[PDB]
Order: sequence, then C-alpha cells, then structure tokens
Amino acid sequence: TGRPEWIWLALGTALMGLGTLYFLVKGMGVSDPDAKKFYAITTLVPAIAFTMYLSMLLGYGLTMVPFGGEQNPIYWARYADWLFTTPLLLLDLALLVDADQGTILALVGADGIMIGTGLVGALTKVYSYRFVWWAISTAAMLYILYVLFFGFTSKAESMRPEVASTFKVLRNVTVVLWSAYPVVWLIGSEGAGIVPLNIETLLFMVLDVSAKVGFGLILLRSRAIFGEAE
Amino acid sequence: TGRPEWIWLALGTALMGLGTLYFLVKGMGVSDPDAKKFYAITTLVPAIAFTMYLSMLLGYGLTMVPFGGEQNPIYWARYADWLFTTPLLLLDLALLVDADQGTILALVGADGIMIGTGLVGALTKVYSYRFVWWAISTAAMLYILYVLFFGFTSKAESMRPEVASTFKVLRNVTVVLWSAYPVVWLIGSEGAGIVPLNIETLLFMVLDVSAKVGFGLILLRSRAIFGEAE
Amino acid sequence: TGRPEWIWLALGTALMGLGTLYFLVKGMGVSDPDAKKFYAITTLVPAIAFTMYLSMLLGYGLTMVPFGGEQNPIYWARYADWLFTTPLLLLDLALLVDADQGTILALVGADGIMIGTGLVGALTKVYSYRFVWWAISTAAMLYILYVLFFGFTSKAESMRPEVASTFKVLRNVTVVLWSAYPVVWLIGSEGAGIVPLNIETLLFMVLDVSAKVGFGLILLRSRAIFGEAE
Ligand SMILES: CCCCCCCC/C=C/CCCCCCCC(=O)OC[C@H](O)CO
Ligand SMILES: CCCCCCCC/C=C/CCCCCCCC(=O)OC[C@H](O)CO
Ligand SMILES: CCCCCCCC/C=C/CCCCCCCC(=O)OC[C@H](O)CO
Ligand SMILES: CCCCCCCC/C=C\CCCCCCCC(=O)OC[C@H](O)CO
Ligand SMILES: CCCCCCCC/C=C\CCCCCCCC(=O)OC[C@H](O)CO
Ligand SMILES: CCCCCCCC/C=C\CCCCCCCC(=O)OC[C@H](O)CO
Ligand SMILES: CCCCCCCC/C=C\CCCCCCCC(=O)OC[C@H](O)CO
Ligand SMILES: CCCCCCCC/C=C\CCCCCCCC(=O)OC[C@H](O)CO
Ligand SMILES: CCCCCCCC/C=C\CCCCCCCC(=O)OC[C@H](O)CO
Ligand SMILES: CCCCCCCC/C=C\CCCCCCCC(=O)OC[C@H](O)CO
Ligand SMILES: CCCCCCCC/C=C\CCCCCCCC(=O)OC[C@H](O)CO
Ligand SMILES: CCCCCCCC/C=C\CCCCCCCC(=O)OC[C@H](O)CO
Ligand SMILES: *C/C=C(C)/C=C/C=C(C)/C=C/C1=C(C)CCCC1(C)C
Ligand SMILES: *C/C=C(C)/C=C/C=C(C)/C=C/C1=C(C)CCCC1(C)C
Ligand SMILES: *C/C=C(C)/C=C/C=C(C)/C=C/C1=C(C)CCCC1(C)C
Repeated sequence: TGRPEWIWLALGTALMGLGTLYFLVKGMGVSDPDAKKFYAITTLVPAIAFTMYLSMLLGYGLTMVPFGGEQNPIYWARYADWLFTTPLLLLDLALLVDADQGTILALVGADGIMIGTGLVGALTKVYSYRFVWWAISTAAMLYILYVLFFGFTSKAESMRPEVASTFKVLRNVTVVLWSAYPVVWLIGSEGAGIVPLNIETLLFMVLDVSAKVGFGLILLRSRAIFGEAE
Repeated sequence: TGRPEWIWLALGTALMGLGTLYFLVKGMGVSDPDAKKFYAITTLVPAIAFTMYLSMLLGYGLTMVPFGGEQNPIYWARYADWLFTTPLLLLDLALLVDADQGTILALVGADGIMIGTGLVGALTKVYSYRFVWWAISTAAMLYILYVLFFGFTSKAESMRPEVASTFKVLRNVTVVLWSAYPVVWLIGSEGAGIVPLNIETLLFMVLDVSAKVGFGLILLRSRAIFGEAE
Repeated sequence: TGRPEWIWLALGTALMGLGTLYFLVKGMGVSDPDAKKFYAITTLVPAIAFTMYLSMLLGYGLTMVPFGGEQNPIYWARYADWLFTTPLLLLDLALLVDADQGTILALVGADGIMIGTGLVGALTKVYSYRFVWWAISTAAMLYILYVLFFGFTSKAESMRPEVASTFKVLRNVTVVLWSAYPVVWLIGSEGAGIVPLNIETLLFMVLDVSAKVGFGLILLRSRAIFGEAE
C-alpha cells in the first residue's frame, strides 16, 4: 500500500492474530473456574487488538486532523482498541491479587479517563491545547501506576507465593511498557512531530505486542491462575 | 413518509413498544430477587429496540455510505441497538444455567466483536473489504453458538429440570434466529444487493421482534426464573 | 474568550477540579472496603465532569446543529459526561441501601435510555421531533424517580438508622435536582429557546456542581459508608 507505515500495521495484525489463536487453543479444555477467567480476559485482549490493527491497515481507522497548518494523519482506532484492552489488562492484575471492588473501579475509571483524554488530545485542532490533554492523561496514568505499586504490591505478598511472584513480574512489565506510551505520543506525529509516523508506528507495534501477547505468555504459563487444589 | 421501508419501521416501533409495556406491567410486584433479574434484563431489551426503531423511522438512524459507485442508505442505528441488546439476551441464558464468570465474559466480549466488526463492515467504503469484516463477525458468531451448544447445554442438564427445559427451547430459538442475521446482511443492501432495502427491512423486523419479544414471552412465562422455594 | 457563557464554563471547571482533589485527599488512607467503594465512585464523578467542562471551555465539546432555520450551538459534551456520571450517582444510592442486582440493572439501564435519548433529541434537525425525544427521556427519568421513592425508601428503613437517614437526605436532594434538568433543556437553547445560552449554562453549572460535589460532601461525611465494626 502507499503508506510507508503499512508494513508495521501488517506485522502487528499478524502477530495479534497469531497470539489470539495460540491463547484460544491453549485455553481449550481448561475447567478450573479461576483459570477460565484469566483465559477469557487474556484472549480477548489480542482479539480486539487484531480487529483494530486490521482497521488501520485497511485505512478505516485513520483520519485527518488539521493542526499546525497541516493535515495530520491521526490513527484514531488506537484509542478504540485501548479503551477496551487496557482495563482488561488491569483486571488480570487485580484478580490475581484479589483486589477489593472499590480499588478495581478506581483503576478502571482512571484508565478510562487516560484513554478518553488521549483521544480528545489526538483530535484537538488547537495545537497548544493538545498538550493540555496529554498532561491530564499522563496524570491519570501516574495514579494508576501508584495504585499498582503502593496498594497491589502489599496485598500480593500476603497471598500465595506463586501469586506474589507472578504479580511482581507482570507489574514490572506493566510499569515499564505503559510509561513509554506518553513519551512516544509526545515526540511523534500526535505531538511535537520529531519522530516520523512510520517510526512511531513501529515503536507502538513493539509496545502493543509486548504488553498484550508478551504479558499474556507470562501470565498463562503461570501456576497462579489456578485455584490451590489437591 | 417517502421511504418505502417506512411501514416496517413503524410496525417494528409499535411492536417493540407494546412488548416493553407488557413486560413492564407483568413484572410489577414481582419480589423474588432471581425473577427480578430476568424481568430487568428482558424488559430493557425491547425498550432499547423501541428507541432505535423510532430513530430509524424518523430518519435520524440513517446515513449514506458511498460504495459500488452509489450512495447507499445504511441504517447505522441497528448496530447501536444490537451492541446493547444482544449481550443482554446472552446474559438471560447464562444466568439461567448459572454460567461461570469467565464464560460470561468470553460470550459478551465475542458478542461485542461481532457487532463492532459488523458496524465497521457496514460503513466501509471499499466494497470488497466489506466482506472481510462480515467474515470476522461471522467467526465471532460461530464461537458464541459453539459455547451455547458445547458448554451451556452440559451445565443445564445438571440443573433443575425446568431450568434445563426452558434453556433448551431458548437456546434452539437463539441459534436459529441469530444464524439468519449474517445471511440477510450478505444478500441485502449492506452486501451483494440482491434483496432490496424494503424487503430486507421486513426480514430484519420479523427477526428482531421474534428474537426479543418472542424470546421474552417464552422466558418470562417459565417457572425457571424463580428460586425453588416453598 | 468570545463566548459569553465562557465564565460559567471556567467556574464549573474550577469547582469540579477542586471537588475532585478534595475527595481524593480525603479518601487517602481509608481502609474499610465498604468506604473504599463509596470514595471510588464519588471521586470519579467530579473527575469525569472536570474533563468534560474543560472540553466545553476549550471549545472541543461544542457543535452546530441546524434547526429552526438557524445554526444552534449545542454542547454535546454534557451528554458524554452524564452518560458516565449519572449511573455512578445511582450506584452510590443503591449500594447504600444494598439494592438487589435486578433493580440496579433496571436503574442503570433506564438512566442510559434517559441520557441516550436526550443526546438524540439535542442533535435532531427536525424541530418538532426534538420534543418527542425529550418526552421519552423524561418518561425514563420518572421511572427512575419512582424506583428511588417506592422501592429504595422501603429497604432503607429496614436497614441501619444512619443508612436510613443518609439515604433519605440524598434521595431528596437527587429528586429535586434531577427534576430541574428536563425543564432547563425545554426552555433553553436545545428546546423552545426562551432562556438564552449564557443563562442556561449558569443554571446547568449550578445544578451540576450541587448534584455532584454537594451530593458527595453529604455522603462522604456520613457514617453510613462504613461497615458497622467495633
Ligand atoms: C525482540 C527482538 C527484536 C529486537 C528489536 C527491538 C527494536 C525496537 C526499537 C526500534 C527502533 C528502531 C529505530 C530505527 C530508526 C531509523 C530512522 C531513520 O531512518 O533515521 C534516519 C532519518 O531518515 C534521518 O535522520
Ligand atoms: C407469524 C405469522 C405471520 C407469518 C409471516 C411470515 C413472513 C416472513 C417472511 C417474509 C418474506 C416476504 C417476501 C415478500 C417478497 C416480495 C418481493 C417482490 O415484490 O418481489 C418481486 C420483485 O419486485 C421482482 O422480482
Ligand atoms: C449558594 C449561594 C449562591 C446562591 C446563588 C443562586 C443562583 C441560582 C440561580 C441563578 C439565576 C440567575 C438569573 C439571572 C438572570 C439575568 C438575565 C437577564 O439579563 O435578563 C434580562 C434580559 O437581558 C432581558 O429581559
Ligand atoms: C486541577 C485538578 C484536576 C483534577 C485532577 C485530574 C483529573 C484526572 C486525573 C486523574 C484521575 C484521578 C483518579 C480518580 C479516581 C479516584 C479513585 C479513588 O478515590 O479511589 C479511592 C479508593 O479508596 C481507592 O481504592
Ligand atoms: C465505572 C465506569 C467509569 C467510566 C469512566 C469513563 C471516563 C471517560 C471520561 C472522559 C472522556 C470522554 C471522551 C469523549 C470523546 C468523544 C470524541 C468523539 O466522539 O468525537 C466525535 C467528533 O469527532 C467530535 O464531535
Ligand atoms: C514514569 C514515566 C513518566 C512519563 C512522562 C515523562 C514526560 C517528560 C519526558 C520527556 C520530555 C522531554 C522534552 C520533549 C519536548 C521537546 C520539545 C522540542 O521542540 O524539542 C526540540 C527537538 O528536540 C529538536 O527539534
Ligand atoms: C487470523 C486469526 C484472527 C483472530 C481470530 C478472529 C478474532 C475475532 C473472532 C472471534 C473471537 C474469538 C473468541 C474470543 C474470546 C475467547 C474467550 C476464551 O478464550 O474463553 C476461554 C474461557 O475458558 C471460556 O469459558
Ligand atoms: C469485557 C468488555 C469487552 C468489550 C469488547 C468490545 C469489542 C469491540 C472491538 C472492536 C470493534 C470496535 C468498533 C469501533 C467502530 C467505530 C465506528 C465509528 O464510530 O465510526 C466513526 C466514523 O464514522 C468514522 O471515523
Ligand atoms: C449456521 C449459520 C451460518 C451462517 C453463514 C452462512 C454463509 C454462507 C451462506 C450463503 C452464501 C451463498 C452465496 C451468496 C453470494 C452470491 C453472490 C452473487 O453475486 O450471487 C449472484 C446472485 O445470486 C444473482 O445475481
Ligand atoms: C409507547 C411505549 C414506549 C415504551 C416505553 C418507553 C421506553 C423508554 C422509557 C422508559 C424505560 C422504562 C424502564 C425500563 C426498564 C424496566 C426495568 C424492569 O422491568 O425492572 C423489573 C425489576 O423487577 C425491577 O426491580
Ligand atoms: C445493562 C446495560 C444497559 C445499557 C443501556 C443503554 C441504553 C441506550 C439506548 C438507546 C440510546 C442510543 C443513543 C445513540 C446515539 C448516537 C449518536 C451519535 O453518535 O451520533 C453520531 C452522528 O452525530 C450521527 O450519525
Ligand atoms: C417532577 C418533574 C417533572 C418534569 C417535567 C415537567 C414538564 C412540564 C413543565 C413545564 C412546561 C411549561 C410550558 C413550556 C412550553 C412553552 C412554549 C412557548 O412557546 O411558550 C411561550 C413563552 O412562554 C413566551 O414566548
Ligand atoms: C495494549 C496497549 C496498551 C497497554 C496501551 C497503553 C496505553 C497508554 C498507557 C496510553 C497513555 C497515554 C498517555 C498517558 C498520554 C496521552 C496519550 C496516551 C493515551 C497514549
Ligand atoms: C435483537 C436482535 C438480535 C438478536 C441481533 C442479532 C445480531 C446478529 C447475530 C448479527 C450478526 C452479524 C454477523 C454475524 C455478520 C455481520 C453482520 C451482523 C452484525 C448482522
Ligand atoms: C451530574 C449531573 C446530573 C445529575 C445529570 C442529570 C441529568 C438528567 C436528569 C437529564 C435528563 C434529561 C431529560 C429527562 C429530558 C431530556 C434532556 C435531559 C437529558 C437533560
């Protein structure tokens, strides 16, 4: 296709589809009701991302937004994907540590604010205001990272050791990979425009696959997704 | 009005409103907390559909999509309706058989993918890609039908006989009526264009009323929506 | 800015942000899992409203709708806010009285219909049909007010006295403040156009702050959000 970033869109589509199929086959026959929840959540994540990468590849998930005196290609389908997948990923972590309901709602709600204000910033036509929305979205992300570190890490250690070990790995993966997102947005085509769109698409593709399929490979091999039973 | 399909839009509006009012009156005074859930879910279904049929009748729920070198009328409000009503209908069936939480999330999530990719296909301006989205949506539907047949039918029979009997009827109604949807889309105005819009609207109106009000009449007369009590 | 209503948008933004920060600090260290739910729900409400007032202030949340032969400024972001905040506020009340699940779903679903049909009415280009949607939305509101009065008031009194006392106050605040919304819409710029936009914005700002921050100040000072414990 005529968009140089097409190659990373095609690769992302393929890797999300492959991950979906792997998790779907691996989940076959699992009967433990706890493991069933984790397989359900964790297979839905790359299946959603598959459909939204495909929409970017085929050009449906792309729009033009006028700012800085130019017509800037903005892939809006990223936010339609992240609105559903990022809370599912926090639900995997919260169910692992058996978080209380109030904390789960705070996490999902702040996550909604993070994605929603990112979309508004991506579509805003006054250049300087784009970064106002970026800051509010980044502040919601910091709230989430704080809860994951100074709320979840304390319940985990009071839990099954294999639960504590798998949570600490997935938490560390989550904090590292999620913190890169606001940086890429800020220096790429949605923000300051220093990194061109084709490289930004590569970077997001590496992050998206790692945070969904990589995350899922660590979780679904773990013993912590099963009840303790004889 | 000047659209020949208006007559089926008006009839669908009337029948969804009548069904809503019937279920609402029938549910009055019910105090069993289990029956309350089923009345809540099952009355909300035609009330949503009422509002979205009304929006198609009045022309709000209609847009023009250019493909095949023509401006094609696409009723987008069908997908805004189905996004909310189809998971509610699966929730009626899953609560009947007391499905586990993981399975419920898999069903609702695949249902979301089915409707979401149907909307993308309905709005896509490259003709051949419309059928790519149709295929992905149909594959999510098959996943749902498989779960309903080779997961739910096995828990039901281990349940109350009246639960097993009412589930098997509603399952059979669900599988038959839901399988017709991808066929109508494919041969009507969203797809190959063999059946004209006014007949497609009739067919959908027959399906929508049967799958919501007919489904609801069978369920809410049943004894399975009540706890077993003296 | 050049819109005379800007001053009430700026004041609303400031008061929602201040309320969010107050509730967030006040909630720090709370460990009771019940109180955690109420703090979670009640802090998310003004945080959402903050982001949507900011979008109206900066002009993102505004669109032009042609009706009555004019281009009418319609702030659509009000409905994106209310779609999420109004069910959260009903969830605060329902958890207080420990409502059954069926009733909670009926409330949230009717609330969804109320906001959804209000948005359709706000965006409808045939003037007389705007009031059809207003009537359907008002009928869903009456259903909600009826449940709050002839379902919730009866469970409350069978509960902890401090639960019964705090619910009755918050119910009365809710019924009074929520009933004003359909009146303002009808006589302001979305409806008959008797009250100009800058005054309508003031009225909504007074209502929104009272129904969210005022509501939240009454609830989160109360003893009813905590479990009874020694
Ligand atoms: C897991 C095993 C695989 C590991 C792989 C990890 C890759 C992740 C990072 C990629 C950034 C690549 C950056 C490529 C930059 C090229 C941009 C370019 O062409 O810059 C010149 C410009 O045209 C004028 O200055
Ligand atoms: C419950 C009791 C009621 C039962 C009712 C069940 C009806 C369901 C099916 C309807 C399809 C009707 C198809 C009508 C086809 C007419 C199309 C037509 O005019 O075709 C000629 C065309 O103009 C040139 O070939
Ligand atoms: C909590 C302590 C503070 C209490 C505060 C409560 C205020 C709520 C009501 C405000 C309505 C104000 C209405 C202002 C009307 C002025 C409109 C105007 O200018 O009308 C003349 C017009 O130009 C030609 O007739
Ligand atoms: C000027 C001030 C502007 C306003 C600030 C920016 C608003 C958006 C940013 C972050 C969301 C903050 C988190 C919202 C959710 C709070 C959750 C909560 O309070 O949870 C308590 C519970 O006890 C825990 O387990
Ligand atoms: C427990 C549930 C908690 C739920 C928490 C959710 C938080 C979402 C809050 C704010 C973002 C709203 C973003 C809305 C952006 C809409 C953009 C859009 O549709 O734009 C259309 C068009 O391009 C221009 O009019
Ligand atoms: C825990 C994770 C926290 C995540 C949040 C971290 C945000 C701040 C980081 C970097 C901003 C660096 C400055 C970027 C702005 C550069 C502006 C500019 O014009 O730069 C010129 C350019 O370098 C040549 O042309
Ligand atoms: C090329 C490959 C493309 C990718 C395939 C097409 C994607 C969309 C289609 C179907 C959704 C499939 C179902 C998604 C949800 C899976 C649920 C699950 O795994 O549930 C396990 C649980 O144990 C059960 O009770
Ligand atoms: C447990 C929760 C699970 C939730 C599972 C949800 C699955 C949805 C996934 C993909 C479809 C996304 C479809 C998005 C289509 C948007 C179309 C649109 O708004 O188009 C606007 C405009 O016409 C053009 O830019
Ligand atoms: C369990 C339910 C499964 C649901 C999924 C079943 C999908 C396949 C079924 C029918 C496709 C039949 C072929 C349709 C394509 C016809 C193309 C065409 O141009 O036909 C010419 C026309 O007949 C004259 O002009
Ligand atoms: C012409 C007739 C048109 C149709 C009427 C207007 C439709 C929209 C208005 C109101 C929603 C009504 C409430 C919908 C939800 C009903 C909930 C229910 O039935 O709940 C039973 C449960 O037992 C309780 O706890
Ligand atoms: C338990 C869950 C229950 C959930 C209950 C939800 C009830 C919502 C029902 C109907 C309103 C639908 C309103 C849809 C309005 C869309 C307006 C829009 O997006 O318009 C785009 C554009 O301006 C023009 O095409
Ligand atoms: C419990 C809460 C219930 C909430 C629902 C209550 C709705 C009815 C109330 C008021 C309508 C009054 C009539 C408004 C219509 C006036 C039309 C008009 O043109 O008025 C001329 C104007 O007064 C000079 O120019
Ligand atoms: C599957 C992909 C994942 C894990 C998505 C993560 C997304 C974020 C952490 C995005 C955050 C953003 C900000 C904090 C600033 C504004 C732009 C966003 C939405 C990219
Ligand atoms: C109330 C109406 C009901 C039960 C709606 C059912 C809808 C479907 C089963 C739709 C499925 C579709 C496909 C599987 C292919 C693409 C087009 C759709 C969305 C009609
Ligand atoms: C935070 C703000 C609150 C509590 C919002 C309340 C909103 C309503 C009660 C709105 C109801 C409406 C109608 C009943 C008629 C049509 C217009 C609406 C949506 C304003």
